[PDB]
Amino acid sequence: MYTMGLDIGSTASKGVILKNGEDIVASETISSGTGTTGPSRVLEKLYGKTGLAREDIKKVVVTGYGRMNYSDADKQISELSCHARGVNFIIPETRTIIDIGGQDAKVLKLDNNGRLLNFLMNDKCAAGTGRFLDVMAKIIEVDVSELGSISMNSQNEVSISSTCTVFAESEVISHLSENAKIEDIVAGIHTSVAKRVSSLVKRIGVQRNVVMVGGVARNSGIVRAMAREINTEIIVPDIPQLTGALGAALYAFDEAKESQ
Amino acid sequence: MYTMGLDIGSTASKGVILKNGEDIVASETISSGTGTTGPSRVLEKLYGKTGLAREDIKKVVVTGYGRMNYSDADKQISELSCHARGVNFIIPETRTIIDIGGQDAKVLKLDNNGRLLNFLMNDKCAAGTGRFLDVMAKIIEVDVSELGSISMNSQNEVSISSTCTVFAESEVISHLSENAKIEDIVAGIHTSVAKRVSSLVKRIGVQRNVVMVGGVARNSGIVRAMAREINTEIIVPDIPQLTGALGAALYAFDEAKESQKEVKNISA
Ligand SMILES: Nc1ncnc2c1ncn2[C@@H]1O[C@H](COP(=O)(O)OP(=O)(O)O)[C@@H](O)[C@H]1O
Ligand SMILES: Nc1ncnc2c1ncn2[C@@H]1O[C@H](COP(=O)(O)OP(=O)(O)O)[C@@H](O)[C@H]1O
Ligand code: SF4
Ligand SMILES: [Cl-]
Ligand SMILES: [Cl-]
Ligand SMILES: [Mg+2]
Ligand SMILES: [Mg+2]
Ligand SMILES: [N+]
Repeated sequence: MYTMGLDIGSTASKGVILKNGEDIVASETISSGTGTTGPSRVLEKLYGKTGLAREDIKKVVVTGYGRMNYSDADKQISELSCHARGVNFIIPETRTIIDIGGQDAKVLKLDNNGRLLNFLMNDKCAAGTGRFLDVMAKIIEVDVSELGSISMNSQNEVSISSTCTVFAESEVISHLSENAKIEDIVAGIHTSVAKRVSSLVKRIGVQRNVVMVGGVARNSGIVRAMAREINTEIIVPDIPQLTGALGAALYAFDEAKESQ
Repeated sequence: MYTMGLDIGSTASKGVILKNGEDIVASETISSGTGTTGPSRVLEKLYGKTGLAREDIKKVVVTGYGRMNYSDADKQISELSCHARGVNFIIPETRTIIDIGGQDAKVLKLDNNGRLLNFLMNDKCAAGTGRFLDVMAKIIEVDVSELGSISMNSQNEVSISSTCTVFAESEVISHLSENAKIEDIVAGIHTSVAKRVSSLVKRIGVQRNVVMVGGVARNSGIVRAMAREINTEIIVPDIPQLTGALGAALYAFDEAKESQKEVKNISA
C-alpha cells in the first residue's frame, strides 16, 4: 500500500510517499512554503519519482503551519505529533527533539512512549532560527547549503558579540570589510545560533537520546556547534528536514489500517 | 566663558558650545558616531561656526558610548546624568525621560532634584530603536526624516503582528507588494516602536512631566504614537537629539565655576 505525508511550513514544503508503513519510495522538498505553489509542486514531484497518481494513495495527512489552509487531506495533524512520530520511527529511545526551522526553534521532551511531556519554543525572535542563517548567507553571498562545509575550514573562529540578528549582520559586514576569513565568519555564525538554541534546550533539560530535525539540521556545522554547546551527543537522521512529513505519512498508515 | 559638551553615541556625534552656562551659541549633529570621523567633524563645525578655537573653551565634557576612548576632555560623564541635566535645563518638573537612540531605548525616572530614581533600557534587540526605523525606511524607500509627516495622513494603520525587526520587515515588504497605502504602512511601523518603548515606560510608571529625547524623538509620528500608547502628553524639546551634549556642556560649566572658586582675585 501507499500513504502520503505533507508538511507545509512557512518556509518549505515537504512530502513523503510511504510504502506499507515502512518504506519511503519518494521524498521531496520545495523551498517555497505556506501560501505559495509549494504544496502543488511537491505533489507533482512525488508522483513523478514513483510514477503514481492521486488515486493510488489510500490516505494523506497534512501537518505544519499551512495544513489548515489546505484541502483536501484526510487528517490534519500537529507538527509536534508528526515530528515525534517520524523521529521515533527512525531513532529509538528518543527523549528530546530539537526542531530548527525557517522561522522558529522548538524543543520537545518525550516520554517512553514518544508522547509529549514538555515543550519550549522560540518563535518571536529571528536569532537562533533558519532566518538568521538565511540572512547571513545572503550577506556572505553563499547558499545556505554550503555553510556547513565552509565552516569546517575554520581555524580561528570570529566571535559575534550581538545576539540580535540585525546587529549581528552589522558585525558580519564589518568582518567582511576587513577581510576576516569567510570560514571563520561562518564558524562564529554557527556558534551564535547554537548558543541561542542550546539555552532553550537547557531550560527543559537535556534527556538522551537527543535528536535534531528541521531544515537547519542539514547544516553539519550547526549540528556540531549544538553538540558542543549542550555537551551531549546529538543524533541526526539522514532526512532531518523530512521527519514531519514522514510522521504524517505514518499517521496516514495508521488510518489506512483503521479502514480495513 | 565658553564650555563644550560632546555626546558620542554609537550612531551619531553631537556637540554644543555653551556661553556662560546659559546660551547655546553653537550646536551640531553628525550622523557618524563612535568610532568614525564623526567627533572630529562636529568639532570643526562648532569651532568653524563660532570662530572659536580649543583655547577659548574653559572646560570640555564628553558623554555617550565613546566618551571613554575620547581624549581629552576635562571630564567624561554618564549619558544618563547628561540627558537628565540637559532636559531639566530646558523643561522644568521633568520626572520621566525617554531616550530613543540609534541602537537602544532608555527610560529614566527622576526625583524632584533631577536625580535618577529608576531606569530601564533595551539595548539587546533592534526593535523599538532607531535601527528598526532605519531598516524600514530603507525598505519603503523614504528618508527617516520624512516618516513623521507621512504618518499624519494615516486613517487605517496597517498593523504589524511581529515584534522582531526581521520578521516585521517581511510583513512590510508584503504590504508594499499589495500596494497598501504608504501612510498606513508607516503608521504601523511607528506603532510597533511605540508598543515596545511604552512597555518600558509602563513598567517604570509614567510620571509627568514626560520628555522624549534622542534622534528618534525628531520623528513626530513616533512622538504621537508614544503619547497615545502611554496615554500621557509628551514634551519634546526644540533640540531633542542634543540634550546629552547640552547636559555635558552644563557639567563643564559646573567644573569651570568650581575651579574659579579655588582662587581669589585681588584687584585695586
Ligand atoms: N541544504 C540545506 N542546508 C542547510 N540548511 C538548509 C538547507 N535547506 C534548507 N535549510 C534551512 O532550513 C530552513 C527551513 O527548514 P524547515 O524545517 O523546512 O522550516 P519550516 O518547517 O518552518 O518550513 C531554511 O531556513 C534554511 O535555513
Ligand atoms: N531628522 C530626523 N528625523 C527622524 N529620525 C532621525 C532624524 N535624525 C536622526 N534620526 C534618528 O535618530 C537616531 C540616532 O539618535 P541618537 O540619539 O543620536 O543615537 P545615539 O545617541 O545612540 O548615537 C538614528 O537612528 C536616526 O535615524
Ligand atoms: S533581537 Fe533582533 S532578532 Fe531577536 S527579535 Fe529583536 S530584532 Fe528580531
Ligand atoms: Cl543621526
Ligand atoms: Cl535635535
Ligand atoms: Mg517545520
Ligand atoms: Mg544617545
Ligand atoms: N528550505
